[PDB]
Amino acid sequence: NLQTFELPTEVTGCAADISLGRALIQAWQKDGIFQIKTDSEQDRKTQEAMAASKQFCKEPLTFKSSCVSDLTYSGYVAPEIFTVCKDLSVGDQRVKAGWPCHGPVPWPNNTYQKSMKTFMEELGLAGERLLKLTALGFELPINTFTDLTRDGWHHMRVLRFPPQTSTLSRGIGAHTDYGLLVIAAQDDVGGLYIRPPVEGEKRNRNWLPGESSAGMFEHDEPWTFVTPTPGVWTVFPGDILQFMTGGQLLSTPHKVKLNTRERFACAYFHEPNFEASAYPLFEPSANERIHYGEHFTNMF
Ligand code: NI
Repeated sequence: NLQTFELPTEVTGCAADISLGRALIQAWQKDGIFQIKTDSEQDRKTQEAMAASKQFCKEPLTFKSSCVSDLTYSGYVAPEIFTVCKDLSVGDQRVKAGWPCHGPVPWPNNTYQKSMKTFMEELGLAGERLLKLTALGFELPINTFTDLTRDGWHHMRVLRFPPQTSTLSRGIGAHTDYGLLVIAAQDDVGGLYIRPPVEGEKRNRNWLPGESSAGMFEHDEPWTFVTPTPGVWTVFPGDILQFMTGGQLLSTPHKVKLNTRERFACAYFHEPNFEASAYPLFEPSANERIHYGEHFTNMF
């Protein structure tokens, strides 16, 4: 199986947290992913969001397509995805000033708004502790990553996957997410596969042109099946972790396969500020940076 840890309530940076930080990096560098055990109030929010996600998907398509905005990438698309970005009314200057991807979220209904908003503030805390723990394992100052994520561009991909309807069973091709770290959630259906770090396997750097990671290693072994187990969130690093860590963490490649049954899932992104420039940690004299504002607009 894959390891299962329980984060503290607050990461103060003590001997126990730093040990957990080492336990995290190790699990990432061996298995490419691990699980964090949710409590009762974390599993309640996770299921209530999946609940609001399940009712929305069975609504008529003619309604779902209305949940779109020409100001944000938020809203519905046809798997059928509902992305939730930072919710900024047209009263917010960033939306007025015409900042790209800034604007309100076309929620289907307010009970979908509340259930998804409360889920996503909890994932933001688990991500902040994970970002504090990662720095402690690399012997970095505990606030190294969390300094970038103040009012960070956290967003989500509320996912539903159809059952296998043709003789093709592809739901999503091999890819690596483009953020700092991803926090996935999932029901009992199952269908998520990830690729661990393979020794000596060249990994393209997806934040650079001409070095895309998409579709790569898709048909080549191995691909760890991420089992549906009760009350856990799986955590794996994104492209911006790999860039900052200088490859000492690999952006976990993942792909989805369609099951016999309907599959609902989640995909939270704990990201830097939209005005934040990620930097390589172990090469200070290197002038390469990723500005998440243009990065997010580009990958979408
Ligand atoms: Ni992904």
